[PDB]
Amino acid sequence: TPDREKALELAVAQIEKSYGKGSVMRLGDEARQPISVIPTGSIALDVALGIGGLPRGRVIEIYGPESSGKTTVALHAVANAQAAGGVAAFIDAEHALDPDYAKKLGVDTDSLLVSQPDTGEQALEIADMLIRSGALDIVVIDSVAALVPRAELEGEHVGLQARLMSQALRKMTGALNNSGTTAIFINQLTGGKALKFYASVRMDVRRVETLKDGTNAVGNRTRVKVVKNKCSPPFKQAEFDILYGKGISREGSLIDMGVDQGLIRKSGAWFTYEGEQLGQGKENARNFLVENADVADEIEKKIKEKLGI
Repeated sequence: TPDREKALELAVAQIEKSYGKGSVMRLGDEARQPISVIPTGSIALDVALGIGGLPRGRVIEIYGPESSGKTTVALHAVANAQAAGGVAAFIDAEHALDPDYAKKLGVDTDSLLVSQPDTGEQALEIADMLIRSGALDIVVIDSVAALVPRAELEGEHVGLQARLMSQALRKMTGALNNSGTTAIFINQLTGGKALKFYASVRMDVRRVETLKDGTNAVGNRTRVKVVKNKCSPPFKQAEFDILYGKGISREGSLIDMGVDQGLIRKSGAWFTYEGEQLGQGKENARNFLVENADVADEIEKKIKEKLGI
């Protein structure tokens, strides 16, 4: 205990010095809070990430099944970066983006830079040129699986796409650090053998259950596990709602995280906050908070205050 803690503090410090902050952590540690982060669209996921959003100047990976919600998470990251006066790019080898959807989340599609590259090499090269500029706050790559190598597209051995990512990330990681630009790589469940080690954050995104709006499907309850996190204790998880053509119910995560923290009391079906009532049932409480932005923002302030940030 007494002479033990000294040697361990020493061991942690030289590790932290030799390989960087976050190279070792106790899981119960408080997160080291940066100046700015890119919020994810859900306070719950912002909390699970420790630092209140995605880190800047880092490689992020977001993976999961088709239509699992990972792209949605990415688009919110894009919206928030923009909302803070940032510029966004979207490298697209998938050709699946829906801008109407993007718009409804908050994305400023008109000023969103987009590139539909001919090859994997070109995709990553273009992304690099954008990053070296210094003008970018965020760049999304959709997707890892779709980054097909020139040689393969030209019909010419196997394992080359992996070699491609490894090379690309080596160069790119130093650029992102200098820039303060975050790179989100979307990935399916595939060339990310390199991405797994370069990424400062990895998120596993999945559908838990289909949200009911009477008889029709209004959305999906989404679950994200932060399986890797160099910026705060890893393995934390969060749930939030993604609603059809609307996105992540910000207000849903406020309530959920509200009752979690005891800032929102729950006497029966009635959600209460600070003496007043928000609504009977989740949807009324949710609806109340979109109609009343002021209180929703007040609840959001209180959660951030009561936690790291």
